[PDB]
Amino acid sequence: FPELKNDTFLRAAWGEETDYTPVWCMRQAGRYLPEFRETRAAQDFFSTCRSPEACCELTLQPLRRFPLDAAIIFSGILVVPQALGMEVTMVPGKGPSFPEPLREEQDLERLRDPEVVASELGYVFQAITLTRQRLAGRVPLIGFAGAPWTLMTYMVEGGGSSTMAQAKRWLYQRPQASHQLLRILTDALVPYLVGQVVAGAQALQLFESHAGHLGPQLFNKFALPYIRDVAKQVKARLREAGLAPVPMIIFAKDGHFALEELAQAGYEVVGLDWTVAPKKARECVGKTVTLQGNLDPCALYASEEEIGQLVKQMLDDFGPHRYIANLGHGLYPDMDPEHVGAFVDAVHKHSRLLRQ
Amino acid sequence: FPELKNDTFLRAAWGEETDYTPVWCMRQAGRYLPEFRETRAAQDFFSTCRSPEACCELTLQPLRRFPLDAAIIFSGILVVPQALGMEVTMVPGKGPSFPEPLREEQDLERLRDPEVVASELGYVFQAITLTRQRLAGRVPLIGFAGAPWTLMTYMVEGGGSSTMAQAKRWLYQRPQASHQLLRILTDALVPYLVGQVVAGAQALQLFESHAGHLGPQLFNKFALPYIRDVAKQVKARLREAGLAPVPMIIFAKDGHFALEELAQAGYEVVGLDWTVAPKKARECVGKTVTLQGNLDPCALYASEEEIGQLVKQMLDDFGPHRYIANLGHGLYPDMDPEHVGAFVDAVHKHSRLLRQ
Ligand SMILES: Cc1c2[nH]c(c1CCC(=O)O)Cc1[nH]c(c(CCC(=O)O)c1C)Cc1[nH]c(c(CCC(=O)O)c1C)Cc1[nH]c(c(C)c1CCC(=O)O)C2
Ligand SMILES: Cc1c2[nH]c(c1CCC(=O)O)Cc1[nH]c(c(CCC(=O)O)c1C)Cc1[nH]c(c(CCC(=O)O)c1C)Cc1[nH]c(c(C)c1CCC(=O)O)C2
Repeated sequence: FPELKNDTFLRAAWGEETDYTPVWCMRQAGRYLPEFRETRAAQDFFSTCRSPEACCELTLQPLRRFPLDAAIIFSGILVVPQALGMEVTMVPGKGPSFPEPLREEQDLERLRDPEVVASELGYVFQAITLTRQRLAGRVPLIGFAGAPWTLMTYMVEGGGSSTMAQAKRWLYQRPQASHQLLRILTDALVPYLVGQVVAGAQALQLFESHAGHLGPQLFNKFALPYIRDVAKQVKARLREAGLAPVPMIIFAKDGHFALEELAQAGYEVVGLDWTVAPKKARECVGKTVTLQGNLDPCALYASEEEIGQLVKQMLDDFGPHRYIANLGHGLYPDMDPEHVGAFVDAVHKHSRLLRQ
Repeated sequence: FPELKNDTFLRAAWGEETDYTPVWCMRQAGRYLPEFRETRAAQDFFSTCRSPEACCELTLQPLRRFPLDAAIIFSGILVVPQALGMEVTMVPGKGPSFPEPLREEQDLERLRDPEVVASELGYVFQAITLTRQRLAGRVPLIGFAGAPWTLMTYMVEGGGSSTMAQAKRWLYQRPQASHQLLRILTDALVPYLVGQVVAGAQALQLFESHAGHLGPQLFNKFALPYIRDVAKQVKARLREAGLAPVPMIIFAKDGHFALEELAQAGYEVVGLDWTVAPKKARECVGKTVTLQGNLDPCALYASEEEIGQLVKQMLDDFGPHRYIANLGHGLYPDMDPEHVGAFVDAVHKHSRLLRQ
């Protein structure tokens, strides 16, 4: 692959000092860009995900507008449940759905052997290799997947939920079947994530988007072991294949209660939502791991000047070391691309001022 | 499409006698027009190129001022490298750039299959069809592209260069990879150029703008074969599609040394820069092909009276037959529209005096 030119994001992820603070935005390829809407209008979402050229194009679009310090491959988190044998539908103005969710233990019988899932996800690897080539070393390419618990929630609930009452009812009433499903997902995620790196991914982020519905006790029992296993096994397989392990990011949204554990879970970077004050986060995680985040995405509705001030304050709190700037969640569809650019520029400007 | 009303330019291109000498100007749609600046201020350059209505408007603007005998579609030469998978940026007051140029053989792997490029350039075809309809037969519409070597230079150098030292270093040190890249470009250019004619282009000009950096030996080895192949294949495909081939113009700027070869390269018209005396050019190319050119663009800084005299002398040198008037390169941004009109009127006036 082409040699990396701007590696600031990788150096930061590993905890090295850098000349400025690298920045990227979750959902940087998203509907807030008119050009994203134009490209997506041709196919449906899961069909777009299966076109390497379409994925590459959507990945590159934000970088043409903004000097972001990383690209993230365009794909879905639900590709993994899909590859395990569940049928997803994408609903107009309402979202993804599994019309036949898992609701009893016997339903696990209809899933694929997790060892074959990577083969079913060849299209993601194709998208990654293409994008890595087309980026031509400008910035690093991040691969991603959903964490085991979060994927379990979509598979059991059949979509999003305000309570995760059905998936939590599995944890309490069906602990064994829950651990079985969580192990299947882990065993599918490991080869998938390793394949992303084989294909050219230079960093990996695991999205535990539904962490917050668990308290500490359930998170430690049912989410954390599998978070840990994913990191440990992905690094093991990469080293055994003669490849370099990549920095791994764990993002547990609404996971304030788990930060101290997450810092010891074998991820280089711990991503933060906007509800955790940066200084408190730093106390929780300690002085090795890198923090990523965490501006309220809604702060981008403020004026460009206001965004600059909020960014300044955020960077003062995090300090210069062991930090990668981002939002505390993904960009929303009604956001102004010029305010995303304001965000990116302010991180670069103030992080330099903070050093010299 | 609407029937052509004024076909003087086409008759001249094919070497027929005409009542007067047709004229057009390279960059006639350009920044020297205040109205061009006004229209371009809304989008960036490559974005303007992707709007058929914007391209049509910019194409028509010069014809509203001057009775030019041809229109040339508003587009870029770098659209082809872009469609092959390279990222271009357009720099304020400095120009186009590929921040990730091709520098080793392995970099060729990140290009598209040349057979898919025409599909990526549908927006140019849309612009051409719209403009052809809107022109309503007033004058012929010229399509264009960059020649293989010239496109290679931008892809390897990453922009303009005073020496082409990097691209020439490919020719000398990487002849095979050079021929590979030049073949990719040829194979992309052929379907693109044919698509321009399908879309309504009535003539085609290939710009070998960087010919002069090569001597005769390298030009014959690396530029000429692909110039020749483009003409031969474009004409073949058009005839096989049941369409009429169009006159093709080869313009090798600073290509004095190659004129005799260019006259046998399968182009109806050989464009000339202002450094070649018209009578010497005619000796080089012989008596079949039509010559196009060649007034020093800077001559338009002279008074309207002086421009008339320089035009008279130029037309005396070329003689009435097998000639299309133009500048020896494109109009510069600080030029006076009234002096472009003086140029056009003087060609029409003196060419008529030269016949009767
Ligand atoms: C509608 C929807 C999709 N996918 C999803 C939804 C529902 C989200 C919700 O709860 O509101 C589910 C999803 N998508 C993503 C996540 C993880 C993020 C998180 O929740 O922490 C989850 C759980 C990130 C993503 N989503 C996407 C990526 C790929 C990277 C990128 O696009 O930048 C990631 C990591 C791409 C995607 N995927 C989808 C869209 C519309 C997009 C474009 C971005 C946007 O406008 O939202 C379909
Ligand atoms: C700045 C720039 C552009 N494009 C380019 C540059 C750098 C040129 C340089 O070396 O100084 C590159 C370019 N543009 C064109 C050529 C081929 C001409 C040649 O060099 O022989 C090349 C190599 C012709 C053209 N350039 C354009 C066309 C379309 C036809 C037309 O505009 O009349 C052609 C054939 C349009 C164009 N394209 C661009 C502008 C500003 C314009 C308007 C014309 C102007 O004021 O220069 C962007």
